Amino acid sequence: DIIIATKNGKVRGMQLTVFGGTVTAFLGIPYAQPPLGRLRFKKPQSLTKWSDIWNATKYANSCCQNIDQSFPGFHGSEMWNPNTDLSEDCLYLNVWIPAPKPKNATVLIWIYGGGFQTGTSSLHVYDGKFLARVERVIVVSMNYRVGALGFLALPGNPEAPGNMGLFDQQLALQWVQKNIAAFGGNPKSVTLFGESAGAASVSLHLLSPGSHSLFTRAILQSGSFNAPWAVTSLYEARNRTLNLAKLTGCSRENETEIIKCLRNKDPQEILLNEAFVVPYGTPLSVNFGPTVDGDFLTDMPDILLELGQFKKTQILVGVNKDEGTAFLVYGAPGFSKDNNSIITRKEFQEGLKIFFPGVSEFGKESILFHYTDWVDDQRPENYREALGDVVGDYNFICPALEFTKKFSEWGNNAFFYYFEHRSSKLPWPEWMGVMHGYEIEFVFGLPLERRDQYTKAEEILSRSIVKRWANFAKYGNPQETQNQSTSWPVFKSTEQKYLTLNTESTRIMTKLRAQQCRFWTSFFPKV
Ligand SMILES: *[C@@H]1O[C@H](CO[C@@]2(C)OC[C@@H](O)[C@H](O)[C@@H]2O)[C@@H](O[C@@H]2O[C@H](CO)[C@@H](O)[C@H](O)[C@H]2NC(C)=O)[C@H](O)[C@H]1NC(C)=O
Ligand SMILES: CCCCN[C@@H](Cc1c[nH]c2ccccc12)C(=O)NCC[C@H]1CCCN(Cc2ccccc2)CC1
Ligand SMILES: *[C@@H]1O[C@H](CO)[C@@H](O[C@@H]2O[C@H](CO)[C@@H](O)[C@H](O)[C@H]2NC(C)=O)[C@H](O)[C@H]1NC(C)=O
Ligand SMILES: *[C@@H]1O[C@H](CO[C@@H]2O[C@@H](C)[C@@H](O)[C@@H](O)[C@@H]2O)[C@@H](O)[C@H](O)[C@H]1NC(C)=O
Ligand SMILES: *[C@@H]1O[C@H](CO[C@@H]2O[C@@H](C)[C@@H](O)[C@@H](O)[C@@H]2O)[C@@H](O)[C@H](O)[C@H]1NC(C)=O
Ligand SMILES: *[C@@H]1O[C@H](CO)[C@@H](O)[C@H](O)[C@H]1NC(C)=O
Ligand SMILES: *[C@@H]1O[C@H](CO)[C@@H](O)[C@H](O)[C@H]1NC(C)=O
Ligand SMILES: [Cl-]
Repeated sequence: DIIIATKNGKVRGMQLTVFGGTVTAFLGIPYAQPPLGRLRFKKPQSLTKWSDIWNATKYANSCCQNIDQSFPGFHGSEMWNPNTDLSEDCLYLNVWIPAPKPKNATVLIWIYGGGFQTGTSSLHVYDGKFLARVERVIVVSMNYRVGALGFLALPGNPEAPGNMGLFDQQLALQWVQKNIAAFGGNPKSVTLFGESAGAASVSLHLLSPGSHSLFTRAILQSGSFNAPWAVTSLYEARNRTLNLAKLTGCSRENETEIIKCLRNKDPQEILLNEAFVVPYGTPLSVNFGPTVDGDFLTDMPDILLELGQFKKTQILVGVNKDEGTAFLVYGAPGFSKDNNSIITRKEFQEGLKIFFPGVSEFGKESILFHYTDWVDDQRPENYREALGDVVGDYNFICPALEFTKKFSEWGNNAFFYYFEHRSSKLPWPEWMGVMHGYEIEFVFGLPLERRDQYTKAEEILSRSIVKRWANFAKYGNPQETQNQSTSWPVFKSTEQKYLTLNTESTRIMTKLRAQQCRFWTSFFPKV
């Protein structure tokens, strides 16, 4: 009933009833020629004009990916698996615009995480219709190729240059540039936001010169490119794809002939060998991920960060209180989502070997040293809580803090939050705490659905969070001005102030996990 004319053709949307109002969803618009046939592994190719009206009325195909199978029938895990047909034909995106059509609204662009191996924009917790409704921003999300099909790399070779998933992202950003005006959006006020691997994607779009002109601002949720899992080395990248070449019988001398050999293999056989390529995998392993390809990424990101080579603008950055616990039940011994996983000193030690496999015996002892100095002896949760902190502090909280320090050191406004509210609809047990990934729903305004059994404190917090994100998007400043909400101070290198987000106190604190992270960011990286 509502048709928006785009630069490639007409598209018919769909009308949703949201909170006594209306949002217009355009679900499943393609933003690239499908990366099939000879196009597999190659950069996303431009999409040529269509003559008809494309029907963007259902989510499109999710890109190929392995599914999480460790808890069949358990919502806490299955809520993250694709809710849409897998297919190599998956370069599509979604647009939620407020009804009535705005004049030119801030656009929020969501980039999902999932280790760069999994994920889809279709997910229930990435629904932008609440944001379009409640704050009159336009929400855009895109599907981008993951795992090997998105990030397999023989650096140099254009048949598989690496970073194709990032280029998918970027070409969707280009689409919002050429097209969001027709939807009533302002291409000049575009805020990227994403979570974990999506957050690290957003941070890399700050470094990549071809994205500098495609967005204004950046929100980084539980992830940043300087995290240990974010970049696979050029050594690792090559050893990873050769392992894949052996395991599919495509081992050749000629590099390009390897590639087209892996191009007549089917998505299923490629998907199934991807898991075995990681020499010693961990719950945190990125089988096939971002590389310094020389195209999207011209140098090693930690040097671009260290010497100020990034887009100058405001960042909103933050992490959750128990980032690390989700991964503990994917391999660590003595752990379980179904009991309270009290572990002993020897199970903890065995857990370090599982999360730090190729790390020195003395390196692992150093982790044990800094994290086993209890305030007190007999508290049996000590080892269980410690291994969660170790994995959280090392993988998320401290790369994020370090990213924000170094990024603020170049004069730009930065805001750090510490999300510490555990969802009352949280399917995982309570020892797991304020888990990785479970701020997302608050950011998207789901607790504003009074029908969805969230408590009223939750609805309030999500409303405040949603106002802070929209104000950051619109005005570069994540305050809630109207109600008497705590002012959110900018994060500066000396004082390192951050805002805590929760049901009760919105309090201002300083120097989060400071002692833990002098360890990780300045002693451990040497072992
Ligand atoms: C918490 O649970 C783990 C694992 O197990 C449970 C809940 O899930 C898997 C089932 O097959 C088990 O029967 C059990 O219901 C316990 O860890 C196990 O401990 C055993 C000693 O009793 C060892 O022989 C096993 O190797 C070990 N298995 C794993 C996967 O860790 C753990 O002891 C439980 N802890 C508490 C405090 O209940
Ligand atoms: C040889 C072994 C390969 C392991 N390959 C990883 C890929 C990966 C997924 N995620 C990750 C988050 C950080 C780092 C890496 C990854 C893997 O499969 N690890 C299993 C544990 C995660 C499964 C996904 C579901 N959980 C919730 C969640 C949260 C945020 C975004 C999406 C999903 C997270 C635990
Ligand atoms: C939408 O908002 C933007 C402001 O963000 C307006 O963009 C202006 O575009 C003209 C075009 O020549 C420029 O000269 C102005 O400098 C822009 N404004 C700013 C503040 O930079 C735009 O006019 C608005 N209205 C629309 C698109 O209808
Ligand atoms: C695209 O969609 C067109 C519209 O179908 C109808 O649209 C509105 C008015 C609702 O009543 C909806 O339930 C209907 O399905 C179709 O007529 C057209 O054939 C479609 N074209 C393609 C290529 O899918
Ligand atoms: C890929 O690498 C596997 C492990 O190699 C060992 O560990 C790495 C981290 C380096 O220290 C390296 O020098 C070691 O040899 C090998 O087992 C495997 O054969 C390699 N695969 C290919 C195709 O080369
Ligand atoms: C590999 O085969 C391709 C065939 O397209 C050829 O162009 C290339 O020269 C070969 N590799 C080398 C190193 O010559
Ligand atoms: C501010 O207070 C009003 C009082 O009714 C409340 O409804 C609203 O959700 C609060 N938050 C805002 C406007 O961000
Ligand atoms: Cl929806």
